[PDB]
Amino acid sequence: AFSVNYDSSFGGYSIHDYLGQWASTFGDVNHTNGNVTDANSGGFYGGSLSGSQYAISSTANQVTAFVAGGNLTYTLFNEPAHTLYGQLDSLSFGDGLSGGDTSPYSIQVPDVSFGGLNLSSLQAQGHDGVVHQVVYGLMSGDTGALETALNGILDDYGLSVNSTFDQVAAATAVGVQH
Repeated sequence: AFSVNYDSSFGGYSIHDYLGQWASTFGDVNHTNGNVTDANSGGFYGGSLSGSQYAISSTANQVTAFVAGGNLTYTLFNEPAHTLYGQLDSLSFGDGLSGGDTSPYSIQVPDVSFGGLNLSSLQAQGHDGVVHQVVYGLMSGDTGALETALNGILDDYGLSVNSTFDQVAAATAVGVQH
């Protein structure tokens, strides 16, 4: 049940191509946004360290954000030690998070997102566990780990992170490659 959760308007990017564009704005410290009021940084939702959701906004400009969500667990007292693992299904890139009070973080300007990954890492999947990878990648403005995770569903149909927002969604819809 995977798909690209892009705002139905950008449906013509190669996944890796738009994600790079997201990181473009992410890296730029002076990048503001007139649509961004609150601009919440993140730091989980249903947990102090482990839980459901894990959002991150650009440490540079603290607008260009990323909402992660799955079934997380922070291994402080655990085996890998001070690491991340657990499940992952959906990402969500966009400018400026809001909420983070009584509601979960959500992008004020909701852009491309991800859903249906269904990737869960085992206990000892410390920094090598793709969920840990993708999150800290995202946090740093890297999509080079997410692209490889994305390839997990795409490769089943024969696509990749370089597949278009139309083709990915269509292939995960049913597959329209023939």
